[PDB]
Amino acid sequence: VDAFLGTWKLVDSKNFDDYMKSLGVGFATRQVASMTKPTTIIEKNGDILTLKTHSTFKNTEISFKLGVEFDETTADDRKVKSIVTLDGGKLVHLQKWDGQETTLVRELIDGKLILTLTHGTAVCTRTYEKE
Ligand SMILES: CCCCCCCCCCCCCCCC(=O)O
Repeated sequence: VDAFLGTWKLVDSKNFDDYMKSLGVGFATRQVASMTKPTTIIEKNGDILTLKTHSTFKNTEISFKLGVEFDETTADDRKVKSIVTLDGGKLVHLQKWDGQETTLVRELIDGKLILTLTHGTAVCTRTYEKE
């Protein structure tokens, strides 16, 4: 988990609009989230991980323990049952609600942080640079 720690900034985004759309977000919000480049901060204290997402539009913060289910309310205002795990070197975040699911996967690939969001048939890829 240690190489994930620190400050990272958004450098490239692909297919965010289809993802948002598949989840049910409105056009007006979509406009706004597409011009925005967030800051992500990953910290640790013992066995508790903290995840901050900062932007000029919306801000979020969660704290958890790997492999333990927790309640979360997302940036688009969903209320879900979540669990985060380490699988083959990757940081896998599973969210469940109303009988449906979405995955958020983080990978370190040649100096960089790569995030891939999957919902239904839609798949989005986002890359971050270490600040
Ligand atoms: C998440 C950045 C703030 C903008 C929110 C736009 C509304 C869509 C919500 C999608 C939920 C997760 C998106 C995470 C984006 C990211 O971390 O790169």
